[PDB]
Amino acid sequence: FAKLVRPPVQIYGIEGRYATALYSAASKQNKLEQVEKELLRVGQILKEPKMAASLLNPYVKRSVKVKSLSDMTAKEKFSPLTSNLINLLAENGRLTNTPAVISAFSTMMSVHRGEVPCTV
Repeated sequence: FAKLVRPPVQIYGIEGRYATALYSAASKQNKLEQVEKELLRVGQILKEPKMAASLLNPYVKRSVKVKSLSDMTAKEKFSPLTSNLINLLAENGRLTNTPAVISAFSTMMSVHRGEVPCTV
Protein backbone atom coordinates (compact mmCIF):
# COMPACT_ATOMS: atom_id res chain seq x y z
CA PHE A 1 0.00 0.00 0.00
CA ALA A 2 0.92 3.69 0.04
CA LYS A 3 1.98 3.39 -3.59
CA LEU A 4 1.11 6.84 -4.93
CA VAL A 5 2.70 8.34 -8.04
CA ARG A 6 3.58 11.85 -6.84
CA PRO A 7 3.13 13.92 -10.05
CA PRO A 8 5.99 16.27 -11.11
CA VAL A 9 6.04 19.91 -10.01
CA GLN A 10 8.35 22.83 -10.80
CA ILE A 11 6.79 25.02 -13.50
CA TYR A 12 3.20 26.09 -14.13
CA GLY A 13 2.59 29.76 -14.84
CA ILE A 14 0.76 31.62 -12.09
CA GLU A 15 3.49 30.85 -9.57
CA GLY A 16 6.18 31.41 -12.18
CA ARG A 17 4.62 34.73 -13.12
CA TYR A 18 5.17 35.94 -9.55
CA ALA A 19 8.91 36.15 -10.13
CA THR A 20 8.46 37.41 -13.68
CA ALA A 21 5.99 40.00 -12.41
CA LEU A 22 8.49 41.16 -9.80
CA TYR A 23 11.71 40.74 -11.67
CA SER A 24 9.98 42.32 -14.69
CA ALA A 25 10.88 45.64 -13.11
CA ALA A 26 14.19 44.14 -12.05
CA SER A 27 15.02 43.28 -15.67
CA LYS A 28 14.61 46.92 -16.67
CA GLN A 29 17.43 47.58 -14.21
CA ASN A 30 19.30 44.26 -14.59
CA LYS A 31 18.91 43.06 -11.02
CA LEU A 32 18.17 39.54 -12.29
CA GLU A 33 21.37 38.69 -10.42
CA GLN A 34 20.08 40.31 -7.23
CA VAL A 35 16.63 38.77 -7.76
CA GLU A 36 17.64 35.38 -9.15
CA LYS A 37 20.47 34.82 -6.71
CA GLU A 38 18.28 36.06 -3.90
CA LEU A 39 15.33 33.89 -4.91
CA LEU A 40 17.73 30.98 -4.46
CA ARG A 41 17.87 31.89 -0.78
CA VAL A 42 14.12 31.46 -0.32
CA GLY A 43 14.63 27.89 -1.49
CA GLN A 44 17.26 27.02 1.11
CA ILE A 45 15.19 28.76 3.78
CA LEU A 46 12.33 26.34 3.14
CA LYS A 47 14.64 23.33 3.36
CA GLU A 48 15.73 24.60 6.78
CA PRO A 49 13.81 22.57 9.42
CA LYS A 50 14.10 25.45 11.88
CA MET A 51 12.77 27.81 9.21
CA ALA A 52 9.69 25.66 8.62
CA ALA A 53 8.71 26.44 12.21
CA SER A 54 8.96 30.18 11.47
CA LEU A 55 8.00 30.61 7.82
CA LEU A 56 4.75 28.75 8.51
CA ASN A 57 4.11 29.52 12.19
CA PRO A 58 0.53 30.86 12.68
CA TYR A 59 1.65 32.03 16.13
CA VAL A 60 3.45 35.13 14.86
CA LYS A 61 0.88 37.22 12.94
CA ARG A 62 -0.03 38.69 9.55
CA SER A 63 2.13 41.81 9.81
CA VAL A 64 4.48 40.69 12.59
CA LYS A 65 6.22 37.76 10.91
CA VAL A 66 6.78 40.13 7.99
CA LYS A 67 9.08 42.21 10.18
CA SER A 68 11.22 39.26 11.26
CA LEU A 69 11.61 38.54 7.55
CA SER A 70 13.65 41.72 7.11
CA ASP A 71 16.25 40.01 9.30
CA MET A 72 16.47 37.29 6.66
CA THR A 73 16.16 39.90 3.92
CA ALA A 74 18.96 42.18 5.12
CA LYS A 75 21.32 39.38 6.20
CA GLU A 76 20.83 36.74 3.50
CA LYS A 77 20.98 38.46 0.11
CA PHE A 78 17.60 40.14 -0.30
CA SER A 79 16.99 43.84 0.22
CA PRO A 80 16.53 45.25 -3.30
CA LEU A 81 14.60 43.09 -5.77
CA THR A 82 13.81 40.72 -2.96
CA SER A 83 12.77 43.22 -0.30
CA ASN A 84 9.27 43.17 -1.75
CA LEU A 85 8.90 39.64 -3.00
CA ILE A 86 9.82 38.68 0.56
CA ASN A 87 6.67 40.19 2.07
CA LEU A 88 4.64 38.99 -0.90
CA LEU A 89 5.96 35.45 -0.49
CA ALA A 90 4.89 35.55 3.16
CA GLU A 91 1.79 37.69 2.63
CA ASN A 92 -0.72 34.93 1.92
CA GLY A 93 1.41 31.94 2.86
CA ARG A 94 3.05 30.76 -0.35
CA LEU A 95 6.24 29.73 1.45
CA THR A 96 5.53 26.04 0.92
CA ASN A 97 5.79 25.63 -2.84
CA THR A 98 7.81 28.80 -3.49
CA PRO A 99 10.89 26.79 -4.67
CA ALA A 100 8.93 26.24 -7.88
CA VAL A 101 8.65 29.99 -8.45
CA ILE A 102 12.43 30.41 -8.29
CA SER A 103 12.95 27.78 -10.99
CA ALA A 104 10.79 29.72 -13.44
CA PHE A 105 13.03 32.72 -12.79
CA SER A 106 15.93 30.83 -14.33
CA THR A 107 13.94 30.36 -17.53
CA MET A 108 12.40 33.82 -17.44
CA MET A 109 15.75 35.38 -16.61
CA SER A 110 17.11 34.00 -19.89
CA VAL A 111 14.27 35.40 -21.99
CA HIS A 112 15.12 38.93 -20.85
CA ARG A 113 18.53 38.78 -22.54
CA GLY A 114 16.95 38.23 -25.94
CA GLU A 115 14.08 40.64 -25.37
CA VAL A 116 16.31 43.70 -25.73
CA PRO A 117 17.30 46.03 -28.64
CA CYS A 118 20.41 44.16 -29.75
CA THR A 119 21.92 46.77 -32.07
CA VAL A 120 25.37 47.10 -30.52
